[PDB]
Amino acid sequence: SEVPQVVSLDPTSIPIEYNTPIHDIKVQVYDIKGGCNVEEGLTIFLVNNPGKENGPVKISSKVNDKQVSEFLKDENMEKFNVKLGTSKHFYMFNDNKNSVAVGYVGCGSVADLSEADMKRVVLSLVTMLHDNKLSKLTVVFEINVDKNLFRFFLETLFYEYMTDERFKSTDKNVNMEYIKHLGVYINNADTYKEEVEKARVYYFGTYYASQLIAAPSNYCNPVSLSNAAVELAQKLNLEYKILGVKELEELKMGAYLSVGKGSMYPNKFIHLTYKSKGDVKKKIALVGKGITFDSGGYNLKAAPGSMIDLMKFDMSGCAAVLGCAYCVGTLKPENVEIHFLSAVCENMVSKNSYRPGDIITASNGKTIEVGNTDAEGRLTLADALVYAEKLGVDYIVDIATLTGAMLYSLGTSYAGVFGNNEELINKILQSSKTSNEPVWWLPIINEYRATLNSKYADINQISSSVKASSIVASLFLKEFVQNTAWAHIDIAGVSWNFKARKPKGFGVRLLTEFVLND
Amino acid sequence: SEVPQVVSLDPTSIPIEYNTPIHDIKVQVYDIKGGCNVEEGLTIFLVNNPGKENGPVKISSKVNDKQVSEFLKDENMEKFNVKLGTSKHFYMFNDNKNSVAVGYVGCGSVALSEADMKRVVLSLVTMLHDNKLSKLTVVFEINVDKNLFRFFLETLFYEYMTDERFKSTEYIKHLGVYINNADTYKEEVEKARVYYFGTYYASQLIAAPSNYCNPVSLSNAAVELAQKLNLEYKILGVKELEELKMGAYLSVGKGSMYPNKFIHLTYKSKGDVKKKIALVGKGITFDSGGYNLKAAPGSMIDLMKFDMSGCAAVLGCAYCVGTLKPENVEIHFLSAVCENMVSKNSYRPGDIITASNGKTIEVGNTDAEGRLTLADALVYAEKLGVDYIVDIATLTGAMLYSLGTSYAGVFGNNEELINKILQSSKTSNEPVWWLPIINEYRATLNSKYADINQISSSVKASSIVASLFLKEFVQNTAWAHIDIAGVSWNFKARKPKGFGVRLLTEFVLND
Amino acid sequence: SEVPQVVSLDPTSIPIEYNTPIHDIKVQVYDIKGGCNVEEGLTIFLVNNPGKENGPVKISSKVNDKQVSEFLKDENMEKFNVKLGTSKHFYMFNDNKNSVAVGYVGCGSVADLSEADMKRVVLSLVTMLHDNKLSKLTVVFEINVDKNLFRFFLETLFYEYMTDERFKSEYIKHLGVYINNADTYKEEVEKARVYYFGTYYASQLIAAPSNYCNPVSLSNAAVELAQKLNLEYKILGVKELEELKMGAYLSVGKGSMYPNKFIHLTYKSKGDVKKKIALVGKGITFDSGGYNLKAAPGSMIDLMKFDMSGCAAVLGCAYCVGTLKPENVEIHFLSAVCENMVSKNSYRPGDIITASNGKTIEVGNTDAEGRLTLADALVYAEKLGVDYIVDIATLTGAMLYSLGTSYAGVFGNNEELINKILQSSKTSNEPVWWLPIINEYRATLNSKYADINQISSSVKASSIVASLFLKEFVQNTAWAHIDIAGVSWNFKARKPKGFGVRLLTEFVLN
Ligand SMILES: O=C(NO)[C@H](NC(=O)[C@H]1[C@H]2C[C@@H]3C[C@@H](C[C@H]1C3)C2)c1ccc(-c2cc(F)c(F)c(F)c2)cc1
Ligand SMILES: O=C(NO)[C@H](NC(=O)[C@H]1[C@H]2C[C@@H]3C[C@@H](C[C@H]1C3)C2)c1ccc(-c2cc(F)c(F)c(F)c2)cc1
Ligand SMILES: O=C(NO)[C@H](NC(=O)[C@H]1[C@H]2C[C@@H]3C[C@@H](C[C@H]1C3)C2)c1ccc(-c2cc(F)c(F)c(F)c2)cc1
Ligand SMILES: [Zn+2]
Ligand SMILES: [Zn+2]
Ligand SMILES: [Zn+2]
Repeated sequence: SEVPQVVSLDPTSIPIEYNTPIHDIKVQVYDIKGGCNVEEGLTIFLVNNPGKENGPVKISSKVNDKQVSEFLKDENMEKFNVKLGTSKHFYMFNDNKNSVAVGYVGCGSVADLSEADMKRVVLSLVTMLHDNKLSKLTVVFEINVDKNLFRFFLETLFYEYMTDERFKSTDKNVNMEYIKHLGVYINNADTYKEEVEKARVYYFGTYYASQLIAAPSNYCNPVSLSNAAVELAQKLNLEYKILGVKELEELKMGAYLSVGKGSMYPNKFIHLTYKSKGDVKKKIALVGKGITFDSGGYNLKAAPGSMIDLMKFDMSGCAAVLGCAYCVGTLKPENVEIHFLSAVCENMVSKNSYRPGDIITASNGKTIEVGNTDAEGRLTLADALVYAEKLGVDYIVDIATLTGAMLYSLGTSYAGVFGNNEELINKILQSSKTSNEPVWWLPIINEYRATLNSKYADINQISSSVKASSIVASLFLKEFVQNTAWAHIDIAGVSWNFKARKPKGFGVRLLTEFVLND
Repeated sequence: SEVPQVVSLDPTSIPIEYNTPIHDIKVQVYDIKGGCNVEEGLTIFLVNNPGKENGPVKISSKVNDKQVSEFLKDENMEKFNVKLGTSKHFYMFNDNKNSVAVGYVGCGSVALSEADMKRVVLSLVTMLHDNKLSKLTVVFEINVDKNLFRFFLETLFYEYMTDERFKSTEYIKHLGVYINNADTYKEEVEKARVYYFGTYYASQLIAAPSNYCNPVSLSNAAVELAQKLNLEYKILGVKELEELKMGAYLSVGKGSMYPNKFIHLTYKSKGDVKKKIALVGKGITFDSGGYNLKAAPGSMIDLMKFDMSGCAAVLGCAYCVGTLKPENVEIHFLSAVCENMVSKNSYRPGDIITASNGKTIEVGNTDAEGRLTLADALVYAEKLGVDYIVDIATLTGAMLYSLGTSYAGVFGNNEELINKILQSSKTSNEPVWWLPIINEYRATLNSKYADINQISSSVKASSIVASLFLKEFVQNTAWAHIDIAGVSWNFKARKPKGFGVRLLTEFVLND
Repeated sequence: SEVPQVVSLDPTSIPIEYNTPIHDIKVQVYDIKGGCNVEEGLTIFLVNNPGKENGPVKISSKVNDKQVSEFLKDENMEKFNVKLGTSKHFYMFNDNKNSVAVGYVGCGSVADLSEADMKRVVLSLVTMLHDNKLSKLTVVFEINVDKNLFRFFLETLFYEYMTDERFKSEYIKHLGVYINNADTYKEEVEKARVYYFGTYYASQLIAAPSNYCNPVSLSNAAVELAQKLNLEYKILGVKELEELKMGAYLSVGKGSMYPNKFIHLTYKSKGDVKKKIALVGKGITFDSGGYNLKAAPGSMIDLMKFDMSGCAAVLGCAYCVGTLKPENVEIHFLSAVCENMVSKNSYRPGDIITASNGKTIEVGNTDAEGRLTLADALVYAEKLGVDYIVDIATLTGAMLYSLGTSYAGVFGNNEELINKILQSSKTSNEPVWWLPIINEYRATLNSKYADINQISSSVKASSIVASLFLKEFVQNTAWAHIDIAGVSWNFKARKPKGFGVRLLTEFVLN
């Protein structure tokens, strides 16, 4: 519980925003068939033009205002085209003699927007909300989207609109006003109304994960992060337990404890639980890799391109799981019991650190020969998986920033899923589809398993010959799941949004949809 | 004050020689218009030959010994030339029928800059090595102004002196100089000897390895220097640094076994104080790189005891100024001393740390630690209420590629200050070149999360980016920044130069 | 003059656009007193807010349109801030029920913009231009600007607006500027349009890939340009170069399939010649590094079509000079053009070669080919009997570490000349900084076997060592050297800068 400091200026907790400006936006959804009122703030039309690439803008909604309708006639709109991401602002006086702002965002010629397409549309919208003080935004859907796409639109709008300023001091943004109101006009509005607060919930789970991830390693360390988890748990009425180093010792988690040996922060193992009232038909363990900083240890990340300064991101898995805990504990699904786990620690260089060559002992009794101290994540997951399976659960799913190789196999958009069970793997892919968080199935190639045979220990931690690191790491983890359906989601390549210089909070929505659809 | 040790064999202070053999040299300046008495020791003529390529050696000076006069005849010296750096030894018997020794050092054709003179002195010094002599006599047959004559002496003393503090397993006693208008030059002699020691003192600290020279022992050394000079002094410990909120500077020091010690000396003139100056020195006693470990080929980790050269320069200057006692000024000598190490307690890449002026900083690379310590030292300096702040630092390796090993670079926010630094470079004979603070690059220091980024992810002109970083930590005071990373260590001679002591003292005195 | 080909599909000329849509834009300058008219197209106000960082937009100019005035009233514009480069533009109906777009570009909180600042402002302007179909841009200056900064604005606007599409498989026709004391600025317009093209032309040669822009085709371009400007011209081939004994220059080109070509254009004033000037551009069409191959990571071998950026700057200046026709001057535009390649015929590390002035040189690294070609170009320049020799060259990577991508370095043996280059830098708004030639380093070029070393094996101040090497080939003439290795390529925008054209022209003109 008590956070150790080297000097008194050292942070003793992670600053966390719960009540964001997003939560104070009133959202009303109207059915477009009754005509739009254009009275104030900024009103934006989402417009496409099927078949005609960069075709003209034609506004098809009924607008309950003559002056605004006059302005929006197709003769006046013909000069503008629907090229995806394009936008324009208009200015005019409505019938009540009040100035209003109107505009549109282009959605292209394909009548079916992908997640990536919709993200580009939301990002254009957000540029319109920035550097303009508005009290209200109104969005008019003149494209077709299903309920899942509609929620994704909101989540993405909320997340991208919110600005993280916890660590600004003298350099706040002086003109950062937020709208207080969001209006939405859409066909068959009644069926979309329920997606609003779900979106609001999914947004905060993501944003919450994002806050933890972006929080630097001095602020976010194993004690302060496990402290953050308790506090979250206390707010959602989840059972929680935090296992300290001595409880970890009696459980014999030598693989996990070895990784943390060189840190000034004691290892902390997070265990949150949500249980439905009534009959529990499904028991699930979600495991998140929680390395608050990864220097590589004695295999120091010193090589060019190793990006040691990003390595605060190595607890993204853990963050996704705690954000999932927020969503699950908030939306309170039935017929399920979910354990939220994370073996939280820091991989450091010290006289106390574990060394390359060290043979260590996992809690299932297997000896492991460390080949590289920078493959610390799989060692922590090993003990966490053994703990997970001892809970007697139906599914074990881990999510982790595990291997750099993901950048070379799938890149920055798709996470890879590996697993020992096809039904479980298809359930993740379905959740991938409905969370709109992209995932691709990659194989566990058993032919490589023999390169993990250690001459002295039971098993090698790393291969000395296979370069398919993401696959080898999956093989190693499989060795610690005895007889349970298990899946592994590697998010090393997708966790961090390099272009925006911020986390994505990737996985929160994937994991929650997974829980809900079960 | 107490120096922590890991083993009982770890040193608890820096050995420092205050009274050097150079100090035991009696110096006499004579007018050459009165003739030379070549009787004892070794007598050397500094000869030129204006314009005439590698002209012959011509002895212009009058010599009060008939015998030597015969030897030094124009006929005898014609087979010798005046090539810059060349030398010959002469042996003879004088009018007294006593054995004497004579020779010359060639000074070339051009009637000499700093770099020229050095090669002259290194030739002289070679003659003083591997020959036991009780006195050296030097006859000028070249023309030097007063600043250049002092440079000759400073450089002679510095290169002659040999640092033996770390060895375990015959200096001359008199220096005679023959020069025209000798009376104008005499005043320069003890000024040179002071400048020599402030320089050699800076060299001692720098050359002292990091197990001898740590934040505690260096700051004890500063106190000991203050007490001997009767300077006022205050050493800030971790508790007061915490109270002063020096979060940037304390972050760098987190990983070390030696507590941070902030050095603050003050010289104040009696009478009316007209100019208040803060001199700030980078004082990293060892730079491992931290978690951005200096492990790349060419990063030269074994050199990094030198990373407190700025502090050395400032303390060296304190000796000079405390000795020469100028009027009308108050000088604050500052250095945020710490060690940058790898430890469970070290600061990490990515960390967000808060400076004493309230500014949050995203750390991009733990090896850019110099500018973090300077940030809080600069906030401190400006709070003193001064007119000028000059910092000097082994800040960026890029200096080697811009100016190389000869010229330091100065940056600043004030043209008048920069000119004064440049004018001081001229009279101190420590070359500096003015480099621009290019504001176009400032946008890359914008952090997504913190008030400011420590480093740029896209601009390769490191010296300028660092200068832009420091500028954020001076609000409304004339400031300049001397980057001595390239010029501080002499790779040829394998020793410090003590670069900047003379430069900063000339700046102080001239104001 | 005939371009050799490996296969029949290899290009044999560099495509050039001489007539550009910028040349068809009608530019009018109006005084701000009297009020602004807002009748069509896009009207942009350039606005700052002194002292108030990210402070609100305030429009002070009278606008002779009641609808647009309403839009520009204080209570509506303060919704926006003046943060440098920030923009907003809106479509509305004006008094005549005509659709006009009105907006602004934030010019920050500083009352006198720098060249980098103005560039950020223009980029924000061009974004709106590229994103709207427009017949007219009207720009209203509510910020302070001197004649040279006004011209620099137009120049940059034209350059950044222009899109180079030669290698791919609707611009405005009117530009209106409102500004106080409009009459003092009007003369800058056609000057800007000429400076723009010299820069754009230089841009075209640089961007042209090495299979397109080779020594033979680049010299052909220069002939074509000189013919269009009635400049005298002479292209030296290998036979003449051999007779002139240009051994350093020829050695660099040995490995290429393209023969060396030496460009020599000359402008002469109608009246008496009072000043003779030689401009010497480095012209390596492609630098593979030679046997010291650019294989090290970060050496950016795919960029090395830019290694003729100096020659390009020289030829753009020739366009400007031949067009504006300075008086009392004679100017020689020179470039020793070749290609540094790997082959059985290449020169080798360790080779000792003989420059045209008799100095033997020990090659230490074949990727230091630029100073080799410049040595013979400088000798050739001095044999002309000129008053100033000024060279411009992508010479040393180290410039990225000293000045970066914004400022070029200038080195020289003469302080009058350097202060002229410096002054030219100020009036052209092409930022340059004076760097020293440190003589203490000269000894590292003392070869054991040859007269001189091409490189130092010890000193790391490369841009200074190269300056020292080039100094050896200029005996008694005022000379300056502008290293543009760092500043020549706009990495952010993925295109050339045409850097140096305007700087060399201002030097020639003023
Ligand atoms: O340190 C790691 N996990 O704790 C992990 N290391 C690996 O994937 C490789 C490394 C370390 C090992 C030995 C061998 C195969 C495996 C294990 C090379 C890893 C994970 C992410 C990244 C990574 C690096 C980036 F630059 C980046 F932009 C990113 F998104 C991820 C790099 C290495
Ligand atoms: O450690 C330094 N300051 O505390 C400094 N480092 C840098 O300039 C690099 C480091 C820290 C930065 C981020 C990135 C680029 C820049 C700035 C790596 C630095 C200073 C001197 C030297 C240096 C190295 C030599 F081999 C040498 F001979 C010398 F004289 C100086 C190298 C790096
Ligand atoms: O090849 C060159 N000129 O023909 C030049 N080369 C060098 O400066 C190297 C060559 C020649 C020298 C000795 C040693 C180090 C230095 C100086 C190898 C040079 C010029 C531009 C660049 C360069 C590289 C970049 F990646 C880049 F973005 C840029 F703008 C310039 C790199 C090297
Ligand atoms: Zn790792
Ligand atoms: Zn460092
Ligand atoms: Zn080259």
